Amino acid sequence: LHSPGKAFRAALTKENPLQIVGTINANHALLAQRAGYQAIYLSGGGVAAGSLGLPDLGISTLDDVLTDIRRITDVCSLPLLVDADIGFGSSAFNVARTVKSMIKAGAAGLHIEDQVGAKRCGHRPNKAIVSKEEMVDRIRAAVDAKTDPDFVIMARTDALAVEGLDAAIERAQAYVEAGAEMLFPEAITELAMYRQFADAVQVPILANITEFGATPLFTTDELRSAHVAMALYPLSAFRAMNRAAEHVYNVLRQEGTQKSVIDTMQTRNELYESINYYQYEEKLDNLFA
Amino acid sequence: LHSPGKAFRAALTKENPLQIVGTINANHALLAQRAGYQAIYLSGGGVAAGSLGLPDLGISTLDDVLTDIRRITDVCSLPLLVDADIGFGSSAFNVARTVKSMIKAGAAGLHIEDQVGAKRCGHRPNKAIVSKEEMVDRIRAAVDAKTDPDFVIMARTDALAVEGLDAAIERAQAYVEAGAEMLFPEAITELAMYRQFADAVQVPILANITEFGATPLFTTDELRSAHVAMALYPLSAFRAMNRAAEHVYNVLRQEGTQKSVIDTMQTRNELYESINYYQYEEKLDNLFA
Amino acid sequence: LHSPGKAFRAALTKENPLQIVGTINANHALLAQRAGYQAIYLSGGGVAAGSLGLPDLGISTLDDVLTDIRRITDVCSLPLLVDADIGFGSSAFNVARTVKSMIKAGAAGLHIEDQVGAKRCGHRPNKAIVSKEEMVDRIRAAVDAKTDPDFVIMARTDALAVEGLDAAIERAQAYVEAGAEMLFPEAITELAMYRQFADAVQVPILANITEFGATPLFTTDELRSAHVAMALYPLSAFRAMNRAAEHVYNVLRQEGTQKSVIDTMQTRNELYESINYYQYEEKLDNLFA
Amino acid sequence: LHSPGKAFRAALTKENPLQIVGTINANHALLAQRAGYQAIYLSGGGVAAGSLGLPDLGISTLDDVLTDIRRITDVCSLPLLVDADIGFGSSAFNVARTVKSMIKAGAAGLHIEDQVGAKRCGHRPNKAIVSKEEMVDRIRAAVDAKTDPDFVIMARTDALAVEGLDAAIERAQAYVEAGAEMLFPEAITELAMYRQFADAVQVPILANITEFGATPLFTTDELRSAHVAMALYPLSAFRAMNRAAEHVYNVLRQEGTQKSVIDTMQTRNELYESINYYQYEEKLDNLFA
Ligand SMILES: [Mg+2]
Ligand SMILES: [Mg+2]
Ligand SMILES: [Mg+2]
Ligand SMILES: [Mg+2]
Repeated sequence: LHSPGKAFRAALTKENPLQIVGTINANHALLAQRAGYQAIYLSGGGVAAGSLGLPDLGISTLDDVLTDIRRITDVCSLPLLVDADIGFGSSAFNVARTVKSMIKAGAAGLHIEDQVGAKRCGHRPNKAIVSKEEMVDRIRAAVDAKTDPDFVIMARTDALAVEGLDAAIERAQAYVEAGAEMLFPEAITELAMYRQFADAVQVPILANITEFGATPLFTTDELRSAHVAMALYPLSAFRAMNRAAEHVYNVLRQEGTQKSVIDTMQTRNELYESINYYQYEEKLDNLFA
Repeated sequence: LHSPGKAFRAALTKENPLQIVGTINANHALLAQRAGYQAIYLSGGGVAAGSLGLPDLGISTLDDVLTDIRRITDVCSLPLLVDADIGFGSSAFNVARTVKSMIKAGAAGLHIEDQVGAKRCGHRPNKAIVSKEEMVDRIRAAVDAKTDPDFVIMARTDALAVEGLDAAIERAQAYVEAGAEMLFPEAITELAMYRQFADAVQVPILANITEFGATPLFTTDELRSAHVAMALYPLSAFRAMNRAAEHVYNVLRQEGTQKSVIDTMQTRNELYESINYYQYEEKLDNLFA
Repeated sequence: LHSPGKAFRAALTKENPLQIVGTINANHALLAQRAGYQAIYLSGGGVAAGSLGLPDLGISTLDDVLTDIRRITDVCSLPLLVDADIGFGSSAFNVARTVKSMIKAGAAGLHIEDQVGAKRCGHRPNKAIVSKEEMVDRIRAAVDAKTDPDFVIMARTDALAVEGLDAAIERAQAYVEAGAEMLFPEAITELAMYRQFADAVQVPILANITEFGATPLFTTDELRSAHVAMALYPLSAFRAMNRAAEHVYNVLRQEGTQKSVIDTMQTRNELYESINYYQYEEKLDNLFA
Repeated sequence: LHSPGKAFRAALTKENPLQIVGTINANHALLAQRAGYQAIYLSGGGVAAGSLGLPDLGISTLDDVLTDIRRITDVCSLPLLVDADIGFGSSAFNVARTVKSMIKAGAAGLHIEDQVGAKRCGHRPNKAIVSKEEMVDRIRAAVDAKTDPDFVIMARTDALAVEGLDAAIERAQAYVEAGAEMLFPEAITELAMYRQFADAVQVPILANITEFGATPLFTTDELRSAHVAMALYPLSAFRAMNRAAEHVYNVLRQEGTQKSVIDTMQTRNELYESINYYQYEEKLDNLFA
């Protein structure tokens, strides 16, 4: 039997600074695979904004995410790392079901963060985080729920923005000691900080190189020098895809024809090639006739 | 109670040549609405190639389509026309369940075509179509299943490529006579053909202006002169979005950073604006405090 | 367009003490309809223990419940009251999505309660309830989210066991004042208490006559004398069904045949009659031939 | 990694006449497990009549079945054999997706039959079957799609009723030679017939001991003597559960109280025990405190 988790860990071994790109849907997972990537990502913010057209305010449910996990892993063999936010539910039972369901859906790993989420019905969108102790319990529940020993439980901390660097590092160490297998320090502002986390936990470090945020657009070489194990680009393709779609919609609405934007489109031939369209009639010939 | 079907019919009245753009996901449905469109489309080929990463060979299930219908209509109020292929089943019972399920999922209408399908396990893809009599039953079952009288049952015919113009028109009349409320003559090659269909059925006619196909890129004005009621652009934005995504994946892989393609990305402000991000905290302020 | 919520409200009018029976699945919803009932219920504890085989500890997700709502209402026309627990999320945004999703799924109404929930990962099950103020917001968000004005928002309070009668009544009035359309005072022990709630809120009151609990098995006549508007039997059939199933499994295991328990089984004719089997070929004859 | 298929094959080795009982939902799977069964079953007729309240006329979709597969296998470790009817779709691609999806959903095996299904929109419910050649292709597609070598592909033939015994046996041999791993001869009328199939295919034979059909209620001893490998009781518990539920609904409607039927109900304590209610707080104590 195949273990996507094993595949993720193997990818980390063969690619210093393992590049992991977010894939908004199954089609883009195939594009990323054809582009040469060894691992892909399912952004929680992407499931919300892309699949549901909703803001990343914790409105998405576990099932909205599972559906996307199944769609991508049903057709793409690359190991998929999944954004599990805070475990979809406050109970250890909720965290456990999330872990087991994502593994069953085909995911190679997931990251769970220390954010609080909504504490009250009228609680405004926020970046507040739970105590170190609460997150350790969250992590313990997630690790204990692993049905595939090679599935990866990555812990993410958003403590930098609300507690500063030293506190974030201290939390990170407690998270790893609790069982976290990899560390994801969110919104790091300086390259040297990644190195500090690396020397502090002794486990693979992921750097979220998303755009328009607090983190600079560090190159793979810069991240390698800082001992970063993974380079994540969570919504990069999604952002470009949206601009391109918007432009088509506008031109079509403005001019009553798409003539002016044909040159910006993936061709029919390219689409077929991307979805291994020909591997289908080939299988038919191999099985019959 | 709101009826998307009623809204779709209304849209036809306030827009000669009603533009209908395919929306691959909920996010794009919101982009189309922000672009001023009054009706959107869920491409069957888009669900397959985009949501599932599979070719358009009838591998998609009713449920794959239902999921996209709900995701889109749960957040976008524009009426959604859905590609229902042949009804997802060979029995009148399947056609009925498909119709009722799509209505409940939130669709404003759907089109069912006269293609035969697979039939045999090792059957090769084709353009073969069922008998006029067979399609008539297919339509009768679909119309009978409507739980919302305003939901639209559109009949699509692929008879041109396999039976010729005169044959396709004969079928059309029979289809409409059977209850088809709108007509979708596929792969028309000449503008004058549309006019012929229009004069023959007396029901709104849809023109599928998809690229890289057999149909010229007719403008809305040209279509209006041919008495076309709807201009459909099924995968236009999808094609541009894939090309843009692919570009990001390649540049990122080749240069170790996305710096070079930032200018091709939708900004954070644009993303937030497009998903009505601000309306969320505004609702919290209106409800509480 | 049909409104289940409107139908539910109508049912209350044609049945003093409106009997509402829990239906574990679609098949049982049809049995209840054939038994003459005018309203049915989807127990949250039933979804957990029956559909998921899990205890009622908040492990079930909104989607587990939505699936059962669709299955039941796609085939049974009776108005379905749904147990929505605390809204499946702590934010007003979750409450809103739950409401809108359940309406679209086909429900006629739902009840949300004032229980706190887990809050912490290692938190133990309890009967703790949020503040009166907190529940009020929960209700305001739910009512504001209604897409069908006739959909029912019922408020349930578990304040008796933890705060006493006088406290529970105070909350009730505040809840109704906040928009709660009907009231569900949980685990009432005395018939006279129901009358007190009824006289205090001026909205329909529901009595949860579930077995093996703190509430006596009050008859419909007794409840009518206490001004109870609805008599709920949440898992009654489920409990009998499990005992009967267990019997078959044991006898079959012990005797190597089911011969001995055939007389405890619904016959083939009864099954067909209950799922309107015959209506199917009758539709084929009416539509075709 | 665990393989339910391996578990099914192992169960066959340790239990001559392996008893396999149908479990309508997750809860009943746990009851069957506590009753001592080593393997369980997901009836397609049960998914239709029980989960959807629909007749077994091919209206159910693959996803309706997958949902039930996930629900049962998420909580019960017993290997689950699944009714896959004819593969949900006429294409080899449809059969393949069905196989891969069911394996991913957690199933241990499935049986696919040689029925035709609906060949026309107005095709009445029928028992017609495809040619031997067509079924062989169906089987080849299913076996080739196996992602877990231990997953079981069982072929079922309904040829007895429309072609007689000799033809059914001939088909069976062709089905096994095509790759079928186990054989399911539907509606066998005589014990000696099972022995004939057994000697003819050299692979495990399953006897569908459902009630109210053409097959006598053969005991495990009788089946053992006929060399039957598995004894299936597809809807036995379901039938009893329905009668029990119906009775509760009737008494409640007739008498306005469930007092008279309390003795027919599984108690609250028994319900908790069945769903290992206590294993939950035990896990909390083991993980925390
Ligand atoms: Mg997030
Ligand atoms: Mg199509
Ligand atoms: Mg509850
Ligand atoms: Mg069947």
